Amino acid sequence: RERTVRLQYGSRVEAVYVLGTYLWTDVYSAAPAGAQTFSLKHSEHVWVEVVRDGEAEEVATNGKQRWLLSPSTTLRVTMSQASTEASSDKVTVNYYDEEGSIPIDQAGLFLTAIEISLDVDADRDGVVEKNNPKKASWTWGPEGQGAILLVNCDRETPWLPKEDCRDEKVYSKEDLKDMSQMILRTKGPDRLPAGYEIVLYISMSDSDKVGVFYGQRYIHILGRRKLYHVVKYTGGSAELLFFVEGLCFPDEGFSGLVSIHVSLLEYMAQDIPLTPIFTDTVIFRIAPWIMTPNILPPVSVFVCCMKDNYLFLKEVKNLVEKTNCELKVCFDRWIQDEIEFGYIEAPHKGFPVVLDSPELLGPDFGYVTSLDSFGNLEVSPPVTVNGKTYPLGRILIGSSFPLSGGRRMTKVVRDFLKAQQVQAPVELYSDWLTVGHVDEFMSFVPIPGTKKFLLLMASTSACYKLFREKQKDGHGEAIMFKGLGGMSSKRITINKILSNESLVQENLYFQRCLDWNRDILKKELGLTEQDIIDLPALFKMDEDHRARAFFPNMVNMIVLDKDLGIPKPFGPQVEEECCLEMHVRGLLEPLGLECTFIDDISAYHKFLGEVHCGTNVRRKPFTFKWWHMVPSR
Amino acid sequence: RERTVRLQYGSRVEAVYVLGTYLWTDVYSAAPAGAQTFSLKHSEHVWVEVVRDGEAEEVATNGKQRWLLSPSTTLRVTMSQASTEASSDKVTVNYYDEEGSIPIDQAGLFLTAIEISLDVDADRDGVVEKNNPKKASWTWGPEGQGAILLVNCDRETPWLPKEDCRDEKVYSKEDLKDMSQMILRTKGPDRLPAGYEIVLYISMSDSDKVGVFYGQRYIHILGRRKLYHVVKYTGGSAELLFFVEGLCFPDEGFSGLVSIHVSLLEYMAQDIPLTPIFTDTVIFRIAPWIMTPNILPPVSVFVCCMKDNYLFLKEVKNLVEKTNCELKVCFDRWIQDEIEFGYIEAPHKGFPVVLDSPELLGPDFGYVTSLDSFGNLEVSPPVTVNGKTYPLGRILIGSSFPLSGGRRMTKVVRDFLKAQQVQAPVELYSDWLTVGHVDEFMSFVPIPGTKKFLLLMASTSACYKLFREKQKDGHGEAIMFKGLGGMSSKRITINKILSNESLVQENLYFQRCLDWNRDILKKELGLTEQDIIDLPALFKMDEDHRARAFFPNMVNMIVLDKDLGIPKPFGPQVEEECCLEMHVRGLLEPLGLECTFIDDISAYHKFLGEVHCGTNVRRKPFTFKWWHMVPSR
Ligand SMILES: CNC(=O)[C@H]1CCCN1Cc1ccc2nc(-c3cccc(Oc4ccc(Cl)cc4)c3)n([C@@H](CC(=O)Nc3cc(NS(C)(=O)=O)ccc3C)c3ccccc3Br)c2c1
Ligand SMILES: CNC(=O)[C@H]1CCCN1Cc1ccc2nc(-c3cccc(Oc4ccc(Cl)cc4)c3)n([C@@H](CC(=O)Nc3cc(NS(C)(=O)=O)ccc3C)c3ccccc3Br)c2c1
Ligand SMILES: [Ca+2]
Ligand SMILES: [Ca+2]
Ligand SMILES: [Ca+2]
Ligand SMILES: [Ca+2]
Ligand SMILES: [Ca+2]
Ligand SMILES: [Ca+2]
Ligand SMILES: [Ca+2]
Ligand SMILES: [Ca+2]
Repeated sequence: RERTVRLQYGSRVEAVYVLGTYLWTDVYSAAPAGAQTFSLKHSEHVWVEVVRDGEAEEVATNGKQRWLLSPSTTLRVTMSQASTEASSDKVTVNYYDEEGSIPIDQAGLFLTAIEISLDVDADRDGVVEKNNPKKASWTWGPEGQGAILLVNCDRETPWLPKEDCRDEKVYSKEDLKDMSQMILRTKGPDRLPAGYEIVLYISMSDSDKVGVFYGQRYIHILGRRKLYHVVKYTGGSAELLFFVEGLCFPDEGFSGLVSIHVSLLEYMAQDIPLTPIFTDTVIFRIAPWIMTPNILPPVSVFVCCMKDNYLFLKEVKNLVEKTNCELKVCFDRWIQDEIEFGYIEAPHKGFPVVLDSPELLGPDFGYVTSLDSFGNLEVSPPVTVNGKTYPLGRILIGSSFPLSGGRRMTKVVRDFLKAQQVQAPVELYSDWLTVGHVDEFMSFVPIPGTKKFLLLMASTSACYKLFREKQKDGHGEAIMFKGLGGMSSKRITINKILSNESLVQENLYFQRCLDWNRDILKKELGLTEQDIIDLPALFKMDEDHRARAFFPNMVNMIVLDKDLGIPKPFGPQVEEECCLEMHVRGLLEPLGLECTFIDDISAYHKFLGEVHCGTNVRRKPFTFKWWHMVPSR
Repeated sequence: RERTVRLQYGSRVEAVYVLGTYLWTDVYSAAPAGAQTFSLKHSEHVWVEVVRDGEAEEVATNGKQRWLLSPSTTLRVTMSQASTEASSDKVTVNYYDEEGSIPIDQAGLFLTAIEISLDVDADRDGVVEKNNPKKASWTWGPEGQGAILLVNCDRETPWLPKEDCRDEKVYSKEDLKDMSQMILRTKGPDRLPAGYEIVLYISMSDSDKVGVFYGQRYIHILGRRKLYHVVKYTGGSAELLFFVEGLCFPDEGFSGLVSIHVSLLEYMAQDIPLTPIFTDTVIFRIAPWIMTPNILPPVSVFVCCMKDNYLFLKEVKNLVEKTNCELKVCFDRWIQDEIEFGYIEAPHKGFPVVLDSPELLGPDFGYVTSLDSFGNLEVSPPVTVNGKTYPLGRILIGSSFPLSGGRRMTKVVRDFLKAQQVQAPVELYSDWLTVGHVDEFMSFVPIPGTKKFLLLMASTSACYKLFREKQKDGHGEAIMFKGLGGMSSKRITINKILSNESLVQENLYFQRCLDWNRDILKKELGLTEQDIIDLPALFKMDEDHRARAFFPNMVNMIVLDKDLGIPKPFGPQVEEECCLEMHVRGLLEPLGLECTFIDDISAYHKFLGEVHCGTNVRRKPFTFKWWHMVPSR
């Protein structure tokens, strides 16, 4: 950075010189009228060149060479080390008239060199390097650089009703581990020369996105209602350590990028602005919320149910015991239908984070008309789609209107997840279902011993085929819902189901809804028919023309690596086994998937299309780092 | 695009097949219970493959081969030509039980193939090609593709008080030349089969950004308050021609990209949504506003002044006569200080466009608390800055606060121009000046016979040097403002100017303001001191501590290739010439620039820091096409 510093007619000019800049210096303007030539002297730590018409010549400390005064003959002044208390950094210019060789006048430039650098961890290795050249930009990918900030959305103090970033306070030293370090490194004399100060500042727009903290306590200096802070200079070689927290995830109208600036200001006069003679900038990107697909290793299984749902608890406990997961119980289905589990990550730092569509908030566990909802989401395993790799998978958003226009719509979740960028979301149509959730009709499971995964789809046509076979085999009087005494009076048999013509038509329409979704999934996830297994399902149309489950949706399962917790369907009994259970085992068991049917409904004596329990699984994060992605521009 | 179309248990399914898709067809679900094998027949224009476990075999029209019924044995159905009135496109599946070789049941798929394509000029050559593969995206650069839309901001009808895009009407055929063509191309039978319709739609967000128009008149079908339109199918090979207009320039919160969609819908039942069985999308980018630098050829010079400013008119007329420009006169300085001239361009189409900070609006001439203003702008010639090329130059925005934070600020012009992208704007500090305009302290001029350009900067230090020389030479009693009788009583001489110590200090501060700007210009435009010429200027500090011109700012000139219209400074007369005029000629004339001093102030008898005339120049556009740029992401 070349900076203009002119000498002043017959006078001395004092200036601070910031390392990594250099000066071009007018000597012509300060020359007395009549002067024809100049000479110069300079101290040892100042490099001076005479520059005529772009041609530079280095000049000695203590010569007596003279040059013609000309508008286009200037000086270039460079320093590489900071001034100390013992420094006499100066350039002095003598001016001569035609006749004599004694100087008629002198003009001086007295310099104090300082180093000033606002440093962040732009190379993403967890330590704050010195003046990364790329610290003022943010680039994606393995060769990308740019510092990363977490949203401080967990809670260090159960005293507080809110998450940590909701205030302008830091109570615990532990909190600083969620924050990113930013260091203002300076080198120079004991004091700044008279008339200078150093300020740190942010934009008003960024003031609800960041907080900056500096006895030995925690002072809030920038953020909500604080855009400008005067810094106290320490002389010699000094480091001022700041902690930065993110307050806000990327969203519609917020890219995730925030900036912090330092400037060295020069006082001119009262009533006149200070002159910003040097500025340095750092950029942070706020880490996105990332959802965890079913192929990632399970750590904890969270379950909600009523206290006397004993079979459910027993069978879930049992399922989880076949794994190394822990079970957490809360005493209908909010843990699944209100809430999604994901995580955030920065270099050597990260924690699980819950998104709520209006608890678990503590240390290292954070919290956060629409046609979509945070409780109506699924996420694929990593996929490659027509050459493009999606290493964190893609999110599926269940929507009442997954099209691009034709009506007024608010899609708050689509907007939020699109802003996260890294799981490039895809909308699906879920509002043909009474309950309205994508997890009632699709799931993903690993193929054990691979590598690969399957999409599981609910299928009415698979159910009809199965029931028609059983009827043909002589089992038409097989009874459904055995052991649900509240259903017994309906005496629902295969024959009764298959005779109901209206039900056939309803389920043909629902199969159209499933297949429309299937086609989007195959295109947007890069799947073939070889990647899909259809599980038998059956619905009844409600008065709003939506699909109510006729029996429990088996696709809405708990996936714990090779172990599957599948809702018990209470299907027609053939040879004293559920034909639906036997059918599903026949589909999944050959792949090495282990099926456990979990009875969530017996405690209620009947099934009316709703289940009254929920589950969610906290999983280990991807090993792939989000910042190594290159998202679409 | 693979699409799911299942056969229906023992029944016939009728479907529309859209060219560029293909079907995968379940035959297993439609099989009667007990059936073990199937065969198939198909018509000549349908390709059918049997696919087992991902392995496809092409099947004859009229064989008798049988395959085991299996969930994982399906059909793949492909067509490449549209159906006509004579077409019998069908696949029929026969099912057999173990024993007999007579079919026990049949299921049929009856197909109508159509072509449907929403086409735009994505290859940017001005003709609408057939189904450009890239039409649903927009990419920058010489190898970029994506259709371009102009803001229809000119006026075809002087009857109308507003510009054309301000309504949902098109009055003149001439208007359609400002619009982009979009063609819905179809091929198929006389009618769509029963239960289908074609719709065009946009988002609510895009409804104030676009209008779409289809007797032989102009019907508004999409745009403000119109998000959805049912299209009337014409059979055979048909083209439906639409005209699209842009309503809005890119801005804060609008990228410039808009989408239009077509879908083929299938009717299912009353009270149930239609199924979108096919969708096609096109993208437009709205062309940015581009400002014209002083190196571009002048076409028209617009001047405002009072009717009796005869010398001004005479001297401007004279200046323009040395060129081939036309002169347009309007009877203080709104043509310069309220208004900026630029242009918009699409393939084989474009016109000049004026931006107003609250007339010329007619055919092929369009119209459009803040710390910035559209009347406070300059633009560089094309520059290369640290390797990055800026082929349309960069805009300089004069600001009262050109820093990135520390206070609440609205910067409407910065936001708007940033959104245009292609002239990557740079903020300068202009509010140290009473009038507050960047054109009072900087200009750009071509070096004739090149190639190259110079930055011209106002300089107080150049003025002081000149006056001190003249005083030394014995001309201290030289009088300023000769011929301005309203100034005569002040008897302002060089000696009087140079004796005023307060004035020296004021102008030293103003030189600091100039140099701060100089340093930004050099860094952001890639300039050295070799590219800059300093013109003498002098200010007096007003009561708000701002700089009022002491004599006319010569830098604020009319640039007509090699001819410069420079404000007459009314400087001290030495040997009966203005020493300021002689000095400026000495700087510029050696470069082949021709200087004409234009007296704008004599008619007022005095100078108090304001000039009461304005000029603006409409120039030819860059030959470089904006869409060949690659802007920073
Ligand atoms: C006024 N408020 C405050 O200073 C702080 C304190 C509480 C919170 N405030 C934030 C606050 C609020 C409003 C501000 N406006 C400016 C400003 C104005 C014009 C230009 C300008 O940039 C340039 C100036 C020169 C050149 Cl060549 C190019 C650019 C900045 N600043 C300045 C600071 C400042 O000059 N203060 C000030 C002090 C005295 N008085 S004095 C000289 O005696 O100190 C009298 C007048 C003023 C305006 C600023 C901001 C961010 C980063 C660097 C700066 Br240099 C504001 C700061
Ligand atoms: C209702 N308003 C209107 O149609 C038009 C007319 C004036 C302006 N309106 C715009 C308007 C307003 C609201 C709309 N809501 C939808 C909609 C709803 C649910 C899903 C859905 O997408 C899918 C449906 C199925 C699958 Cl698998 C996957 C996705 C779309 N659409 C549909 C059209 C539609 O289905 N209309 C309709 C007609 C009857 N009645 S009927 C069947 O007798 O025609 C009864 C109910 C409805 C909802 C739409 C929009 C854009 C592009 C394609 C479509 Br397919 C609306 C259109
Ligand atoms: Ca580091
Ligand atoms: Ca906090
Ligand atoms: Ca915390
Ligand atoms: Ca923490
Ligand atoms: Ca074309
Ligand atoms: Ca119009
Ligand atoms: Ca028009
Ligand atoms: Ca026009």
